[PDB]
Amino acid sequence: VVIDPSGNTYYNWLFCITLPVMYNWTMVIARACFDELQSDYLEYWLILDYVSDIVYLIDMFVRTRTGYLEQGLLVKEELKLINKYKSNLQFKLDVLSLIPTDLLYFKLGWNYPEIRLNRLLRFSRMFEFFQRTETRTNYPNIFRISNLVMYIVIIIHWNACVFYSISKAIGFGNDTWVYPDINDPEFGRLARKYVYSLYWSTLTLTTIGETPPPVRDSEYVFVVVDFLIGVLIFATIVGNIGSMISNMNAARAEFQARIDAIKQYMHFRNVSKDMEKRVIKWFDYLWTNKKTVDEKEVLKYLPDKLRAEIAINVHLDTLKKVRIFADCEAGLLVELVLKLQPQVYSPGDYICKKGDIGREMYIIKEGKLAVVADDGVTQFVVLSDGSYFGEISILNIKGSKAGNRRTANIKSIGYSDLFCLSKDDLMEALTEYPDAKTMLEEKGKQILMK
Amino acid sequence: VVIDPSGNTYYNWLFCITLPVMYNWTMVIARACFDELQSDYLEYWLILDYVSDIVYLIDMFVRTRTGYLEQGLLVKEELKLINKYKSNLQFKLDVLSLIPTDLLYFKLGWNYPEIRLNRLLRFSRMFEFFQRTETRTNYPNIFRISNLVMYIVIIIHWNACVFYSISKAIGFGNDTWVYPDINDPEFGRLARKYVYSLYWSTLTLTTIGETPPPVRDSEYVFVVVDFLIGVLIFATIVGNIGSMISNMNAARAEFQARIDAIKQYMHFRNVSKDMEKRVIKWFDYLWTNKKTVDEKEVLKYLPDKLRAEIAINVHLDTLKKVRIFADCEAGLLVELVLKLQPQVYSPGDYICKKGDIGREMYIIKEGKLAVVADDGVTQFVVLSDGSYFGEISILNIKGSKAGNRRTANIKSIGYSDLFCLSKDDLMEALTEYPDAKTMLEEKGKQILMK
Amino acid sequence: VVIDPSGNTYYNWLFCITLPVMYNWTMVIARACFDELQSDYLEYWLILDYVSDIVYLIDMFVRTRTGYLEQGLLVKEELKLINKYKSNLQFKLDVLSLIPTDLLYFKLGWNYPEIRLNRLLRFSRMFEFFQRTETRTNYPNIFRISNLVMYIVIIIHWNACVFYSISKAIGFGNDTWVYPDINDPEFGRLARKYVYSLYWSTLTLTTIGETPPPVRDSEYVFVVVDFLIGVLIFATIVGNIGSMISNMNAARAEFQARIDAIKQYMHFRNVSKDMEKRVIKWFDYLWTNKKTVDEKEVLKYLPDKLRAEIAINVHLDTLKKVRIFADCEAGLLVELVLKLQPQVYSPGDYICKKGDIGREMYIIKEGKLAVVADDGVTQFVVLSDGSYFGEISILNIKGSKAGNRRTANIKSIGYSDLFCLSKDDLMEALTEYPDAKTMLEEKGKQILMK
Amino acid sequence: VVIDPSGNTYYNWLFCITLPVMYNWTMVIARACFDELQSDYLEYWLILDYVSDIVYLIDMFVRTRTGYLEQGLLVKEELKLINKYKSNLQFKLDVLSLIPTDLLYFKLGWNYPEIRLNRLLRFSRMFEFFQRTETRTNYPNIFRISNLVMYIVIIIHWNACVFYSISKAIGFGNDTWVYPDINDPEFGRLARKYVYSLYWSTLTLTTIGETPPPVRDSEYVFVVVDFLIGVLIFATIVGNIGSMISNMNAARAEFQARIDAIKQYMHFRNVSKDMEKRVIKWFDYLWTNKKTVDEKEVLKYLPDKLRAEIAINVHLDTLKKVRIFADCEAGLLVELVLKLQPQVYSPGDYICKKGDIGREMYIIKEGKLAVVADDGVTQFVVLSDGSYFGEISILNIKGSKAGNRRTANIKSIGYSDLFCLSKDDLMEALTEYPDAKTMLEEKGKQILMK
Ligand SMILES: Nc1nc2c(ncn2[C@@H]2O[C@@H]3COP(=O)(O)O[C@H]3[C@H]2O)c(=O)[nH]1
Ligand SMILES: Nc1nc2c(ncn2[C@@H]2O[C@@H]3COP(=O)(O)O[C@H]3[C@H]2O)c(=O)[nH]1
Ligand SMILES: Nc1nc2c(ncn2[C@@H]2O[C@@H]3COP(=O)(O)O[C@H]3[C@H]2O)c(=O)[nH]1
Ligand SMILES: Nc1nc2c(ncn2[C@@H]2O[C@@H]3COP(=O)(O)O[C@H]3[C@H]2O)c(=O)[nH]1
Ligand SMILES: [Ca+2]
Ligand SMILES: [Ca+2]
Repeated sequence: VVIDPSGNTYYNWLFCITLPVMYNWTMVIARACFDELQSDYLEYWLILDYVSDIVYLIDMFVRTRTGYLEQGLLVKEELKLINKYKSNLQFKLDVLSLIPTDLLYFKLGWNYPEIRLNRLLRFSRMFEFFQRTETRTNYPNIFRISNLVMYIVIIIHWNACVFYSISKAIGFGNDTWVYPDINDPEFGRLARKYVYSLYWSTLTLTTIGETPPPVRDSEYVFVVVDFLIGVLIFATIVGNIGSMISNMNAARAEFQARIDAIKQYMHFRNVSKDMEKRVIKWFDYLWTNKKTVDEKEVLKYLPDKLRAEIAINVHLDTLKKVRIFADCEAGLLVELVLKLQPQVYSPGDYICKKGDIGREMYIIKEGKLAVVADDGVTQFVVLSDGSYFGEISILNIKGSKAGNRRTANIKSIGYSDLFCLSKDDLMEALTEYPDAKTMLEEKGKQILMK
Repeated sequence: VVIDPSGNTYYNWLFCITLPVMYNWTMVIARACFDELQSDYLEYWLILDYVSDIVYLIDMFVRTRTGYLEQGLLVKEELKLINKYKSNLQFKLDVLSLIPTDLLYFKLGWNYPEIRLNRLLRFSRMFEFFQRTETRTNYPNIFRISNLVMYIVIIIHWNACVFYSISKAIGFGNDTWVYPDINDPEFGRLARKYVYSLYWSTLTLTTIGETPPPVRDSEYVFVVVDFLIGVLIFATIVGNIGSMISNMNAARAEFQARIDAIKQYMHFRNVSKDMEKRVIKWFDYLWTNKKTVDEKEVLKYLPDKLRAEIAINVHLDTLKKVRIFADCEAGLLVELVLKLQPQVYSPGDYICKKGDIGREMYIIKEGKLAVVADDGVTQFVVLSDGSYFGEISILNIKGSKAGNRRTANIKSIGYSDLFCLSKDDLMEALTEYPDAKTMLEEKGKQILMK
Repeated sequence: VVIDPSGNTYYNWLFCITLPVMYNWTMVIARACFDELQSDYLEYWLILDYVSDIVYLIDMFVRTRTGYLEQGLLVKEELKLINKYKSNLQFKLDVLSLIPTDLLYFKLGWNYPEIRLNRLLRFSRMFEFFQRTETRTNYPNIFRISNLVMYIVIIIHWNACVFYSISKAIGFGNDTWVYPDINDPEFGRLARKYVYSLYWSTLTLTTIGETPPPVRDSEYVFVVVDFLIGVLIFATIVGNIGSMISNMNAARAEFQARIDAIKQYMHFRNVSKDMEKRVIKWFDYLWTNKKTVDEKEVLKYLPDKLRAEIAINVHLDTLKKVRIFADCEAGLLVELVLKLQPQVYSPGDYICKKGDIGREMYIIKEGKLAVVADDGVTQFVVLSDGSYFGEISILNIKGSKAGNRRTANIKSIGYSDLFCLSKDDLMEALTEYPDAKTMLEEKGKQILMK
Repeated sequence: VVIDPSGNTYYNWLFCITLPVMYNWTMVIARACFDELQSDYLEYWLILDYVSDIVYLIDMFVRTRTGYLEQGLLVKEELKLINKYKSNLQFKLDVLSLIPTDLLYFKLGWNYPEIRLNRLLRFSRMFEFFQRTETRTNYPNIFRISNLVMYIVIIIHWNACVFYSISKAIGFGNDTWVYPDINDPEFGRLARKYVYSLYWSTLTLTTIGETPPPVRDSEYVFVVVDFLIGVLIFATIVGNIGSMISNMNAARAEFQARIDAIKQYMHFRNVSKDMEKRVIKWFDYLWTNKKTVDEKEVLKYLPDKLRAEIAINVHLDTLKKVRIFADCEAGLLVELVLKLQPQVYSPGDYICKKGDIGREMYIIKEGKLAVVADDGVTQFVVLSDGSYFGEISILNIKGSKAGNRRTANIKSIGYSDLFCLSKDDLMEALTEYPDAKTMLEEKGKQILMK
């Protein structure tokens, strides 16, 4: 065997089947409308159509060999897959899109390729590929815009073909509206035919209108309907363009809107230009160093038993340098990684101060912190990455003259990325295995006596 | 009896009255402006107008026979309904729209059907039908787009009629702007008249402008006002189109935006392509198997005493296979169905692990789980649908060497849809009837000894 | 005083000063550009300009006599108000807009009314009136759309005047682009002048372009700049139109989106058409009876000491029929009115059932409820409006064989609007005055014995 | 060293390098396409190009001398900065944009300035400056709109240059579509050349289309592609304009939407016009006095150890007049400034009333309050700014006949801005230093006895 739709093989086949479906959606109508296209390159159209039909057949086979999830397990029983396929509307659409209507080439002649129009009924495969690509691609907005542009181009191409067909029905050159006479040297070339039809279609759907006005009632009606199709469908698609660009700007726009609200508040309250500059510097840091997004709000949509792995694969850089995690229990790190709230501190920010509520443990992910003196400048100890502080005031200790108080003040030399671990959480998670707690308050007593 | 507006009969009548109202809103102005329309098909217009008026009268009768809610009860007293009708502005509008202005046909002649313009004053019924359909239809966006297209078409039709009337007032063919001379063979046909007027209207309201420029001051003024009506009203309607397409994409766009934020985080943090593929697979599963929507956020707008029924009608498939619910008390299932949080687990995800906080009971809705050994591969027990686990570590038990600990580790073979029932909730809800609890810890002791 | 800007007198004056400001913003540029406008109606323009200037002077006086809030109190000291006025930029703008530039009529002649262009510098007053109207009017969206249309019209009018002025500078009729020769009988009329200039302006700003193309470099540059002004500013304004219509649809669109999510869930889960019809009926009820909006989310932006008055003025209809409130303490009703959560129940919905957690007291605002038998049909007692139930299981009672249990089952005959009062809240709020509690458990014992 | 990108020097250099990048992005294509531009002002183009290249070199030097943050510290080691630069793609782009392609002037002649097209590869610097300006400027929306207008102008300019180049390739005047013959006196001027090309570009990108239709297939194709570029890219940019105006209106629109929901509720519930006027007055006050924004929601994105400084720099005006803060401990004010919830009370609003739950302490930021008698009018004490009340009922006091009760009723004479400090918070924060608490209940006893 089976293909496992989640796999890469299924996605690759989705591409390989979208190619014929897109080809069919573009060219069947073109060949049906522009007769010279069908006739001049008939030897190539036959090859391409037969290859497309072969790929359609192989796609039907793949649909027979693609497993589905019952009880969460991939069904691998062949006949079960055949039944699941045939019971779905997709099998009906596939049989309809693979009906050998090409036999009508013997009746209607080689000049009627619209018999292959049923081949469009595999559009679903194409759309599936798109909805898969949009999910799996690393450039979701580039692909989304390319998809919208493809839809625009297909719509304009189809409307060009429709215009040319209507000109044919009315008669080429019978009036100033229809496509001019084919017998003209310049206006008889297939290139000119298609490109002028596309020009007309673009002017009509984009509602520019710089085309000869209608002459007949059918022409007036078609032009009204087509200008309305233009207005509505092009507003739809080119406003989807707008929404895609909006969601492209979503993060940056939200960040900038927050900054603007802050600046409005500061200018209204006449906040000192010192503090205004400090705030602007904080936000410039958040942007430049790519910290505007908070991983919590993003990863909250992941499963906890997958977001856990995510956090581990991101923070194993530091949670191996820490003494508590991955050293004593070697598994405890998972119990708290999904609750280590990542904070960022500016240069000179006092994370801790003597005589404060010690309700948070900190793990230094990045940055240089200092166990300073209360004078403000004298740096007693420099804590680099992997260090952990703020854990002594969490625990119950014998001989602690300072209970629930910070034993020292910790300031940040530079921008520090820390993991604030709350006291309640450390309490709750160390209950399972105190084999790490013993050396934890080993460190605790050792630092509390000195 | 009375009609009970909530019923299907009332909605069917809403359709049957919207038909004449729509007919009146489309055709009265057309016949008033295009005199040949009124004259040539007068025998049909008379029949249709009289049928419309009869339906208007029957709609007034229905309004007299439609109950309203006082004290939440449907008023069935006839005279009370007559008073409620006559006291509402709707009765005034109905009498105004049913005034026999057709008598003016004897004074103004058969060439003045705008006397029936008062018939438009039942627009409310039409709109009511729409606002009912949008609520009750299964295709809300299809109907909404059809409604907007109907508004566009009606506006363009009315503007075409207005253009033709203005041409008539100025005189057909008196200058290049107005509709050409009626005496022309081609430009005198009612078909050509209406269709060219519609063409002009479309070019003006869509602001394409490929029409002969005005000549007189009245023409310049009307064209300015009409181009502005075009800009404003068509932006309104065709931006409502945009918002409707947006809300069509709302679920998919939110899902894809979450996926994009996740992928941005993973690529920025250089998350391993293993875990990136796992996350993409999780999201592909959520989409393909239609799990992107969380029933909680959707059904939270339902009444609890209706959302309860909803959850029952959805989850009675599994809550009959469970041993606790619908078996001992047979009513307890409602006390917890509105708090069974549905979770989804990937293949191989450890739902439970030995030595963890047993604070959640799980009911396997769909999927195969395994009571494995801690080695990781040896599957002791396979739990299929209807099974419940994680309930032993919830309860107070005699002789439990493992208190508040998982007696075994449960992993998911495939994608498991479970119902996580919190410990606090099971505690709170079993307090009412311990007739099920006794066999609950029957199972508990039986599994805790073996 | 003083005038007290919050008062109605200040708003009326805002209108009376917006009239000259709007007049000045519309007509000064018109008279400056269309010389015939200035000249032909000079006797009227002089009167209107002098009246506008008098009103400007009276507006300056009002600004001297309008109090401001210092320490939250309206300043009534005259000289303090004069200082507050003169210290503001508004005084500078007012003196600039009232500078007697009309004296230049003696130097530049009566054909130069753009000397009155400084009169536009009172635009602020106009805008203030708008921002006041939008706040105080009952039709905020009608006024907002009218304001946007006024901006559109003013922009188009100004661009028409600019086009005519540029034609004058280049010379009327010197090329096909500029306004045609004034000496023409038809193209020399002030009506034709202004209306064709407005036509050109509309075609340019709405970017239709059906105007003679530029000839000179200045014309090309102006047309480029004006088409870009068109694109940008008209997108701005006519997209503000879109956002205004969106916020017009905001409530209805949110309601309908909730209904659509519900219907999607129900159709996906194959919810029985019984329950689907019940849900659709619930939502039809919510809409038809105007219950889609929840007063909590709306009134949460009001002050509690004003939202309290709001809730009182709305619910004094029923909280006078209740026995506890406005009867014993006569002031207790305010302590709980801001926490009476309004619920709606469908016909047949069991609000209470025997043997359930009695943690909510209910006050029947509207609707008929029944104290039924557990059989389901036998109605023991019918509770109409003003009745209160679910209070016995809240209180501590002697001789209650049923503790924390519902003494009877309450069902809703029809759609009941109730006030669910939580047990914790009744406990917390009755602590202040048990003078009502005594008769409360009077009723309690009386019903618990029978 | 180093430059410290957060500093003002780096931003100034960002401007000084954006000037050549913008110059290059505007003029290289212009000179490449309009040959007369390159030739006539070659002496000036050479100077400007060499100055631009010198500034590019100095920008490369700056990039070598700009520190980056490792461990949150600004790297000042020269060679480390050289490595960080050369290891980034920016160094590749800078070397590519500074390659001396001007040497090709000796081969291709002075008429080929597109060899300087590589100079566009420093676009990043320009964009960086923009993203810095948008952050640091006080007019974020003005700058954003200016940036979008710059993008529009650059796109139109580039498309004008492209049109002129295509006309050159096809041949000037070979058909009606291309730019006319250069040999024409009027259509040969560089001014006319560029300005008509810009006119064509504006008509095409804004999709007005009032230009001669294409003649050749290449012209038709280019016009189709360019009209589509117009539609898509101009919708993008001029809808970004819409979103920028939306976020300009965001605060005012949210405020007005809240007011509209309130007014809809009040008119639907038939709220008395007294209370409707009171609510409208409250909202008029909120707007006029600039209180629609709540500093909590804005400043919650700031760091707590920066939002603290913000609140201090804003509220030190009053927290120096208070007796508790900045007087006894002199540091306690920071422990509670981030939890002082700012409330606003209308004139006559009873903040406190005798016999109520004293769970909030109030600090009068602005406004006159009264310790009144319960009669309602007799004002015992007038509390101005700096005063604090509601603190007696917070504390545990000996001899308090009124426990957890308000000792008096406090009403607001005028609009009072207060700081509501919750009881729990005062309890929690005074635990650290009771040196202020002693005089706190000094005041407490002193007022409780009298
Ligand atoms: N007092 C003290 N604290 C230190 C030293 N080195 C690291 N620390 C950390 O500084 C922290 C300050 O807050 P805590 O008292 O909670 O915990 C303290 C220790 O974790 C040291 O040498 N002396
Ligand atoms: N230990 C054990 N647990 C089982 C077995 N079969 C099912 N389970 C479930 O596995 C669950 C693991 O978590 P709990 O200990 O809370 O509850 C356990 C039982 O509900 C079994 O055979 N042995
Ligand atoms: N048992 C009983 N309850 C009644 C009667 N009339 C009204 N009620 C209300 O029905 C309510 C059901 O819930 P509670 O027991 O909390 O409170 C009960 C009473 O408030 C009655 O006649 N008998
Ligand atoms: N009773 C009384 N209260 C006063 C007086 N002056 C100020 N107050 C304040 O009024 C407040 C009312 O609420 P509290 O009793 O909590 O605290 C009271 C005091 O803080 C006074 O003279 N008498
Ligand atoms: Ca257009
Ligand atoms: Ca046009």
